[PDB]
Amino acid sequence: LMKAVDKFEYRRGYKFSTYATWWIRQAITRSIADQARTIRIPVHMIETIN
DNA sequence: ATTGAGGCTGGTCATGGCGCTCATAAATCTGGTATACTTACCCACATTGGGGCTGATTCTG
Repeated sequence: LMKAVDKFEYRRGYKFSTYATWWIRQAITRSIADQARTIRIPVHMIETIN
């Protein structure tokens, strides 16, 4: 959310929630793919497994 | 107890598969950005310590 706030633009006329949701979900998924296993697995291989 | 030959001590010449080193390259590993709108989870005992009384000696109106 802080990262999304750092790059939000209000001139487009869209609400902040639509822009912030993408960043929040991307950060959450990246964290899950990074630090949720005892043995680290790369993001591309995690995506292939999914 | 000598001088005439064999077996065995010195080095020749490369030789040959092995190992360390250079370089190429596609597969693997990292960082990055997405714009209709989504807003508060889900058993039974014994002992010591803390907090609320319970008088019981000091002082009071």
